[PDB]
Amino acid sequence: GTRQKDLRERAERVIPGGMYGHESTRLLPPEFPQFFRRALGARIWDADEQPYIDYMCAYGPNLLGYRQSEIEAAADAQRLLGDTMTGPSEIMVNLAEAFVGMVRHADWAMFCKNGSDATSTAMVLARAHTGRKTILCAKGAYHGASPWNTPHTAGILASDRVHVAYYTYNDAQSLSDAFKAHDGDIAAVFATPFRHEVFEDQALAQLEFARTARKCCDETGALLVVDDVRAGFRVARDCSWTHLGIEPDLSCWGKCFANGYPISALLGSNKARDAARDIFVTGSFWFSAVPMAAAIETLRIIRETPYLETLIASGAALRAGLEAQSQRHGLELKQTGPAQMPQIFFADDPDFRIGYAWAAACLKGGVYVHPYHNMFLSAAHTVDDVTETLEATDRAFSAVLRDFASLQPHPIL
Amino acid sequence: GTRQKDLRERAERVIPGGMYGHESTRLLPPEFPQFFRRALGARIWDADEQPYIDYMCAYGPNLLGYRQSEIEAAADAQRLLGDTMTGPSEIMVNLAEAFVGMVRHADWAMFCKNGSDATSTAMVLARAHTGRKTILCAKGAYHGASPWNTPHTAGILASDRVHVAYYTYNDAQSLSDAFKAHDGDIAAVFATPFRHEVFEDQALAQLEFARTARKCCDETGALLVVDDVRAGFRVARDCSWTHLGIEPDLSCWGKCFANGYPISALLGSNKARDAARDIFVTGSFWFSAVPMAAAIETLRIIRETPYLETLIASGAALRAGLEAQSQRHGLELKQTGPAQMPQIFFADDPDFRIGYAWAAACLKGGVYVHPYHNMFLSAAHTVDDVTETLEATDRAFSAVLRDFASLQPHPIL
Ligand SMILES: *Cc1c(COP(=O)(O)O)cnc(C)c1O
Ligand SMILES: [Mg+2]
Ligand SMILES: [Mg+2]
Repeated sequence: GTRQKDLRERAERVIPGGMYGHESTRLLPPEFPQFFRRALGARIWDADEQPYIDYMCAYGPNLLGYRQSEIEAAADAQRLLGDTMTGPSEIMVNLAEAFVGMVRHADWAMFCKNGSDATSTAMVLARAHTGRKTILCAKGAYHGASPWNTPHTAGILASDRVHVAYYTYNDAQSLSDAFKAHDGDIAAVFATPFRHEVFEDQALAQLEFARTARKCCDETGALLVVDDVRAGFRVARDCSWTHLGIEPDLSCWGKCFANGYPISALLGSNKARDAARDIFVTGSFWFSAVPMAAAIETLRIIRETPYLETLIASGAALRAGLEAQSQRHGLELKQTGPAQMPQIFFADDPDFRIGYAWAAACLKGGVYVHPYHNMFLSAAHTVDDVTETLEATDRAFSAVLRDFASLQPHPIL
Repeated sequence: GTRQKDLRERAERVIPGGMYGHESTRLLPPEFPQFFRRALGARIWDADEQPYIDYMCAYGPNLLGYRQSEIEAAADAQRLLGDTMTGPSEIMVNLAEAFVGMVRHADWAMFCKNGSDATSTAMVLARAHTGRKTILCAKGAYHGASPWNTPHTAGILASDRVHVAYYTYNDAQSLSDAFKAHDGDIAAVFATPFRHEVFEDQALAQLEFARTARKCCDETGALLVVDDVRAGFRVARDCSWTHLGIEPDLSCWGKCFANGYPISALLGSNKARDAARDIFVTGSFWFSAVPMAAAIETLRIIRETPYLETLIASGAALRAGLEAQSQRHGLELKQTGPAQMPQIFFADDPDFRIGYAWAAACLKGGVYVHPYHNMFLSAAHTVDDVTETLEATDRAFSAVLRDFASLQPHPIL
């Protein structure tokens, strides 16, 4: 990787550590490229023009395929009109109508940039609404990288999160107890719609857990907040708890509802409308029309096409394939969570040395898979993509067995 | 008009209060349109296709003109390659090199979405760097709408800002005293490069204030942070304190350095590089290429063209024109701050009833000016635009004189 190497030398001079945040390759095998040149459909190309079938989907945003022609057409049409203007475009009204119409629990929407903006807004809203302090979150749940919730706490004060308290995800007793430990002071419960965290097996939400969240919120006046930034529109065409029959008061959305254009949302029921008006949240870029035009067209496609069934079928095929290959090579997998947003670990691999080696070996076959973070399917992944993926993964299992003696854990990890 | 009324009716249903944040027309005279259709150069068109010469410049981002063709071509070129991908584009390196090369105090850059992202990152970085808690800000200075700094505190806890302390802007003794009041506990000083706040006259930064900030930071090891999100690239082609001979440790940038594309930055010296690596900040959209391509082209135009001299000359002409005009009509204006980012109030107008009537009367003449928030000039405003503007302001001054006895203050204000 001549170009990659040049880019990494230069990057370290002018970017702290060469790169930062969730897309940094600091904790990945060294074979993983940091910098890319182009993307299309379900593929990315690194700086040295090596293609990869992309199972990160840009860490969520690529729902329908990179440079999907209908969304790029809608964005083009709005770009001729205006983007970041002295006021929002009229199409802000159309977007809020569309999004509110699709989400059964919601009567209103607010638009922002980052998913962290929507979760932070939900936190402040809930405190305004209830006049209480305590925000309940699941231990280890990722809701953004603000001082109140960032998972690494360099430069974070105890005071930044003194009124955040924790429960065990999928543990109805734990959540009940959390309500009583801060009796009378719960502003909100935040829940992701399933367990989707790094270095950990995924798990679907348990019905009893979700019901208890809704019932405790009901009995106390606390707001139920579903954080759908990650799973939104890959579980359902509505809030990801729709199939449990549990409606939140607020839901947070982002990543993929404009297929890569930067826009996030807070959706809320009429119960929370007054508090939403009382709080002050804004940003320079929150009223920009082009991301809103992309979102309108993405949401239309979500409503009008079998995008969801398509990307689930691709996910299921990959999962079945990997199960068969794992048995054949005698290397047991743990494929957890929904097949369309899979976590694919090795059984009995506590320092991840097997998973790391397998993921790196998949790069050589032109497949990008991730050894510690959940993956994603797009509606642009084809049957041929899955077939070619499985040829790469087959070779990767062989390469891991061939080298098995010499496998090492990642130093930094 | 008719379209505007329909949109406001529809907006109220699906958006809390029908709109929110800085771009809400809540506190403006009712003639101000909320929703727009298009923008080009120095003009915006509301939903009823009425054009205005725009002196808000989208509340800062429109530095070079809406849909500036060279920036749009650079954005097009990148859009054919890739935008939001599994990793950043190689052009992130080019951007960082360019921005670092232009900013004398800076050795590295980090990119995010919101200006609030950059200011929050600088806060967390300073705490990590120093191991101290206290952040010093000027009373009433706007640094974003995060829980630690948001100007309206519905849903905000005392604990959200218990380690933020305040000084009086442009009062060196006040700042020096705030250092001593938290002796050995100052992580950072934040300062905007001039006073630019709503409902208040603007004021340029005093040299002795800026030197005291630098010297107290030098003596204590606190980081000096200049918040250049609003003023950046309308004062200078570097950090807005360049002409005072004062270099900060960190500077925050946003709004206009990609001419409307959503991107913000934190620029830092090597002193702060280790802390920058230690903290965890990220966002789904922070590594998107197309705003970075727009930023590279905007920065080139900033370096290679007389854009700054152009918008300063336009601002200077408008200011001299309005001074002469107001005097002829027997009304005194208070035109404060740089001519290129002016606050234009009336003398002896404590409840803004005069300023509000005047601003409203300007709208009728195809001029968008703001009675409580600073305005902005773009390099796309021409001498003829200013000439046409002064014809409309003439009729506005006459309308104010005519209706003078019947002026009433804004209800909600
Ligand atoms: C607008 C502004 C910010 C915040 O930027 P957003 O993009 O709105 O989050 C920060 N500092 C100053 C001086 C500003 O004017
Ligand atoms: Mg609804
Ligand atoms: Mg420099």
